[PDB]
Amino acid sequence: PTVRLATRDDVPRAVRTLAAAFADYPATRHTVDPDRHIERVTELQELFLTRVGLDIGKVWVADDGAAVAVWTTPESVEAGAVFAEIGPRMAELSGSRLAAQQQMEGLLAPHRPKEPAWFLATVGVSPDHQGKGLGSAVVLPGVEAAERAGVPAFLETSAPRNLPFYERLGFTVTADVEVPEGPRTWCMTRKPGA
Ligand SMILES: CC(=O)SCCNC(=O)CCNC(=O)[C@H](O)C(C)(C)COP(=O)(O)OP(=O)(O)OC[C@H]1O[C@@H](n2cnc3c(N)ncnc32)[C@H](O)[C@@H]1OP(=O)(O)O
Repeated sequence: PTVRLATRDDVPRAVRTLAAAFADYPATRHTVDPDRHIERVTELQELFLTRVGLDIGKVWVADDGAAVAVWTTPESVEAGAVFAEIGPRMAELSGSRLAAQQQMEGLLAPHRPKEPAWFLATVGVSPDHQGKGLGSAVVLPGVEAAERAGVPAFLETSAPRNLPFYERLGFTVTADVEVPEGPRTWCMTRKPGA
């Protein structure tokens, strides 16, 4: 279980891991077109991993990409300009589920920290390596970094099996959001010193 920051050479295994990990995720199933679903989800994960994670955020990997963690920090300053580049393509990839994605964003936006914070954008572990402690190991550096910076760490999850996993890392449910014809979503925050 060797954890370190990611390089461009790691992207291929990382994207395979994220695509496989999010294959049956409730939020992805609600917000991404079912037509060529895995292909669409794979491009979204690649687009976020490279253009957001590696370019302006922070990305960690365990066992050369068997697990991945992507964060946006208070240091992620051209998030906005990056969003004008990749934004329209992400809407195309959402396809028929763009209205559902936009509805869900409106429900979660009020519960997001308006103050500077580290956001866990996405985390995935290869299905065959799940339950072996890799997820905890990849997310821990970002959690320690947020605490060192004196800012909260924040995330959103639509899978209730993840609540214990994040609770062990010091996170607490700050919002329990009901999505119409969609998945129940929990917003979680970890203030420095949890
Ligand atoms: C997008 C966001 O910010 S959150 C969405 C994160 N990713 C996903 O939900 C997609 C699929 N899930 C995964 O890739 C992984 O299972 C992770 C990253 C959530 C957890 O990583 P793991 O290596 O499995 O975790 P680790 O071994 O460190 O800890 C195990 C705990 O993870 C939780 N867990 C997460 N996903 C699962 C799952 N599919 N089935 C069972 N338990 C799971 C459980 O609470 C488990 O402990 P438990 O059996 O005692 O309840």
